[PDB]
Amino acid sequence: DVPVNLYRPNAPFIGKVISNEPLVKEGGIGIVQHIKFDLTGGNLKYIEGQSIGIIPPGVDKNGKPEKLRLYSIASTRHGDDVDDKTISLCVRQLEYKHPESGETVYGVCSTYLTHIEPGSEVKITGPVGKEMLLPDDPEANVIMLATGTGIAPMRTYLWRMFKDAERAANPEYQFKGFSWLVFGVPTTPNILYKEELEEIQQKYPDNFRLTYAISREQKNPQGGRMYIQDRVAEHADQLWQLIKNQKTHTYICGLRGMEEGIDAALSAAAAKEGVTWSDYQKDLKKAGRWHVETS
Ligand SMILES: Cc1cc2nc3c(=O)[nH]c(=O)nc-3n(C[C@H](O)[C@H](O)[C@H](O)COP(=O)(O)OP(=O)(O)OC[C@H]3O[C@@H](n4cnc5c(N)ncnc54)[C@H](O)[C@@H]3O)c2cc1C
Repeated sequence: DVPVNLYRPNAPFIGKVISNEPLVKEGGIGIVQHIKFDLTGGNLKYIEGQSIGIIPPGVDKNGKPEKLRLYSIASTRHGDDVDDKTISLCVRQLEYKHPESGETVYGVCSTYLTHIEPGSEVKITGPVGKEMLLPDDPEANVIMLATGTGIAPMRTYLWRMFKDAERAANPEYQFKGFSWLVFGVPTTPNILYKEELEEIQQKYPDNFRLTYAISREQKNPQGGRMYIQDRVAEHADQLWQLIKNQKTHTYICGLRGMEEGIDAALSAAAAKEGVTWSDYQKDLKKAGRWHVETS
């Protein structure tokens, strides 16, 4: 019943950009844009936790057409306007100074996307992925560990769980469990979707907990900059206690090099009860309750 590959690279769906808005506020590091595309005219359907491909125009340095780049869907299946007519992405402009000598490098697809104008036609493929799907059980617990744009799939979950319009549109899913997002970014201006995330926590204090790891504004107990692995270590016992529930699911996105720190913290917590985390975790993965998507 899960939609998959309704459109492929050889015959992509040609969508139209509706809006391209900045998510990084003044004083933040980098550029991250929220881009919404019109899906009318096609049959692209999708669910929370999936991704779509974007095929940028142009050729690479070898003269070959550019290939698709995958992006985690940032909107629920109904789209940001809950009209089942759009899809949104959370795109960071990739930019890095080339080693040994000044000159900055700009990622092809991400720069194309972050600077795209409303009305422009875009080649879209997908949806893709069955690794980050949300359980249908409204009483499940959901732990979300994310950094930067890794917030994308989490937004799809949280919006479906807590937006008034979503709850009205999803009679079959009235979330009543507990969800906890631990979000790591460099600055407060970099907290993507800050206002809406905090709105949700204020409205659902018993169903949603929000924890930040802001590196340029906070220090861990050792004096270093605060990162997501530090927050997990800080709340290791609480997280492990939740993970023990047969209905708890954990989602990780964007922790390229944080996963090891995460496991170290949970391992120490589980060890107190004579449990080897690495083994317990392997079983969670097999059971489909430990979801990971890092790149
Ligand atoms: C499943 C999945 C989901 C994703 N979701 C998102 C998302 O939601 N938001 C998002 O912004 N991106 C996401 N990405 C990443 C995205 O697919 C692209 O890889 C990213 O946007 C950069 O592509 P680009 O075309 O702009 O850069 P490209 O032109 O393809 O260049 C990228 C290349 O530059 C090089 N490079 C990058 N950084 C450095 C560095 N610091 N030092 C030296 N070389 C470097 C590497 O060789 C890398 O392959 C996701 C990826 C996957 C696989």
